Amino acid sequence: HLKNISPIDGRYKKACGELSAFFSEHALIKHRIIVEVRWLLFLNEEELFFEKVTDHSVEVLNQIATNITDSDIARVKAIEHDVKAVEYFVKEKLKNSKREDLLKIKEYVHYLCTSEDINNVAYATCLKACLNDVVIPCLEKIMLKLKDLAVEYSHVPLLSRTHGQPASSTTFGKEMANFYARIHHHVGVIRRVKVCAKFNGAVGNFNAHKVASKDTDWVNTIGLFLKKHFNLTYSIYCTQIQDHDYICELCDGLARANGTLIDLCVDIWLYISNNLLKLKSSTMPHKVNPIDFENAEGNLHIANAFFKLFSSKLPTSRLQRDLSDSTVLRNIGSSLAYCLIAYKSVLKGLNKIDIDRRNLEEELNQNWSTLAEPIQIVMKRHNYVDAYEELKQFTRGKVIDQKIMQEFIKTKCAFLPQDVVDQLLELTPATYTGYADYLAKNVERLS
Amino acid sequence: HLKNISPIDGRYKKACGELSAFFSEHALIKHRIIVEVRWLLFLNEEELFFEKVTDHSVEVLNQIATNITDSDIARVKAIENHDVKAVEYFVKEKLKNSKREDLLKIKEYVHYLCTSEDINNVAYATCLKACLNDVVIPCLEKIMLKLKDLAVEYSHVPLLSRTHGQPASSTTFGKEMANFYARIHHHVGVIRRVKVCAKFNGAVGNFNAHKVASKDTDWVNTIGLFLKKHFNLTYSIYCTQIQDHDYICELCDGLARANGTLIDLCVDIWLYISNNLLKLKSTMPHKVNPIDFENAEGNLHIANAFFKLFSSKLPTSRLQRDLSDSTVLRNIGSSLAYCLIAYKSVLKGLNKIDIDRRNLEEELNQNWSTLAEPIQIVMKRHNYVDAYEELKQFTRGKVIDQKIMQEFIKTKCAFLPQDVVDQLLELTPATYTGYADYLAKNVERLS
Repeated sequence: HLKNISPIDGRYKKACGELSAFFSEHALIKHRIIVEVRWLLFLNEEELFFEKVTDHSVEVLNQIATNITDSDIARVKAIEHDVKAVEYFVKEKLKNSKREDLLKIKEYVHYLCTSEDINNVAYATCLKACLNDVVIPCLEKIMLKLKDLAVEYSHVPLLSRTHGQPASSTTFGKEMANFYARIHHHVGVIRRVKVCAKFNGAVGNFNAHKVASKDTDWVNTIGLFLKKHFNLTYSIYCTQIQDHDYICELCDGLARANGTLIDLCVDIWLYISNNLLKLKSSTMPHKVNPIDFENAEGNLHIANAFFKLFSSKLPTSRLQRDLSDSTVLRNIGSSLAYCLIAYKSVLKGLNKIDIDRRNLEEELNQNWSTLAEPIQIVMKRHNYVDAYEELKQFTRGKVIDQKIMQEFIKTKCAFLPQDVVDQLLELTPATYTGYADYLAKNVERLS
Repeated sequence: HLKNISPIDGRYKKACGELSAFFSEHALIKHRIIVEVRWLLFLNEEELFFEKVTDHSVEVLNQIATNITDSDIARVKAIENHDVKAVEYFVKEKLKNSKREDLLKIKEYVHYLCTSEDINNVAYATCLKACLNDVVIPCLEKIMLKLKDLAVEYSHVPLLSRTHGQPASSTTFGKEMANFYARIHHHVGVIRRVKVCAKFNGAVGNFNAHKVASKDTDWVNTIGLFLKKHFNLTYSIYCTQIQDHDYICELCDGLARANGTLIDLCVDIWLYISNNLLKLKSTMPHKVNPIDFENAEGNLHIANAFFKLFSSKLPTSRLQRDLSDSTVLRNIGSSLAYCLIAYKSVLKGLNKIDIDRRNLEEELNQNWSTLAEPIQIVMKRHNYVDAYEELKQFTRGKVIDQKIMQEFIKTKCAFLPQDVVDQLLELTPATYTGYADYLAKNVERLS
């Protein structure tokens, strides 16, 4: 463990260990056994090449796929050239059953298949289960926290910064709502991607299948196989390999989600740096650093490096295939582990956040110049011309503060109805927040 | 023009020139004028701040947007935040020069409540949407059409597959082109489903100004109406000073995956031509090079450099915004120009393609070893065990040819019913193509 080179299987092992069920040699051997068994179960239920075995013999066949133990995986690696060992393992387990039924049909293990028929279905089921069971729910945990923050702090005023400089006020809940909205959108796009598989023999064309059974409609038959036994979409058109385009789509989608989370990580770092948030060191006893957000920032960038690699190399495979796709594909697990490490750090980070009210309100009260616009807007509503230049002229050579802005209102805007004058004099930076509070508390509803 | 640094505006200007309607300073100024005019038209039809002008005054206002000439653009650049304020002055001046008391009153409402990113993001959205729908996607769809025509025309024409570059079970040229059709069809559909979004929410995304100007207006609904009615755009409610750009990233990711498929196509055709299986209609008079596919390959890689840039930098904008996004966005035009240049070269390339039948047929008849599998599958259908090892033992030390494979059939497979034996002796590499012909000609329906 301590001698492991990859931080995935080294220091971050506990944070990402649940991925081993979907992505690892163990997981891969396991799902290949399942595919070979279900292919044989399917050939039996279709009776393409033999008559159906007894109800008990199917049960014994099915059991090879359902009870997969560490010793079963150990026996496959002992035979290992990758999927041929799996083929050998299934045949052996059918031979050691001593049922004449299964000893006859043993020879139909891997019948018609290329090794990529088995692998692509195994990868597809692993990727689909991983995303739906582990990765997307983790992202959805982040959205939930962002929603709760959006509602809880919907009203809490916060000085905006554009180009780093003070601007019209917002609320902390609103700024968190914007991230909810972005991630809500990315998650929807990702779950609309259909995980696809094929099962078309050596070269994609059912060459072998046509000679073996000339009147079988193999397009409909494989469609059935993939839907019934794996709940997968069938991509009919392929070479020796599945095109991988769906993996590219998913990874593009997760990479956009990750870019939003990088934006979030940096903004929170910035709010914490500005002393507007607090978190619930070797030298300074009260120094508290946003390390969860920093650690996530780095791991999201790494995840995305893998994602950019996938969508750039996966689309190219020379002719009816080159093998370089398969070493790359072996890294989907790593890519999603970096995602998972980062997502867990964002969550740890978000759960430590509290507002610093006194600091939020002090800053707003030191930035009265952000009332420049609503004063100009009101002046223009009552037919004032060159409102900006008037404020500019009045403040020339002055350090704009509350007294200056309110003196501007009293003397330069007195032509306004006095009710309107009084409304402007009631305005403060903290109180000029538009529909920020409305928009933050309704983010889920307004999706 | 010959002094231009970018090949976009230099050597490839004729190939990509129709993009300047959508992407150029001229196009940008033009669309900004349109946004400002329509905002003022919308304010008038809602009567938020003034009572409706005469039917002819609206006509005169709308005409500023409809008749945009080079001299109008010249006038804006002469006036040239500093960018959109010139546009704002341009529209005001045109309303002043109308001498209509109606428009002299309402001209002060030009750009009322707007930030410059309200204007720009709508202008960008309308330009991007129109460009994709009118120029870029139809160019991609032209490539699809040609691939479909190639798939049908050559559906039957046998071609030796290569896996790891080595001979494999036969396919057809039409089938190999159909795989590409299917992939591109898919990419185009994904790209057309991306919704082009815009916002119009003032300084900081929260309608701060709007709320003080008209306290009982629901600005969310109002802007939804504005954007749908005047531009037919989706409204992304949640923003800062900037629109988040997430839809741009989706589009570019979508175009990048299409481009990767085309790179794969470009390389495969280069390889088929290299192998003398296709022909194209300074020293070597009969040397003919696949330059169209080569040129496209390079320009697709460049297009993807920009797209990877967009999807990685556009997601980050510090706090309520940093300005780095705006220089980057100025390059969408360039990115789409490199796309268009490459798509036109792929089209030029595909229209020169013809098969070399004699070469296709001779290669297949030099590769009888690819009949290994159908022989083995027929043996195993009739209960043969270790079919592979039997063929391997028979061919040990021999250079496999037609005589060898057919001698294997005659003497080693004679236990099969004689009808099956003669079916095997009827097989040739060119006639072991599976459902390639049927899959190729039916690609439009099946994919």
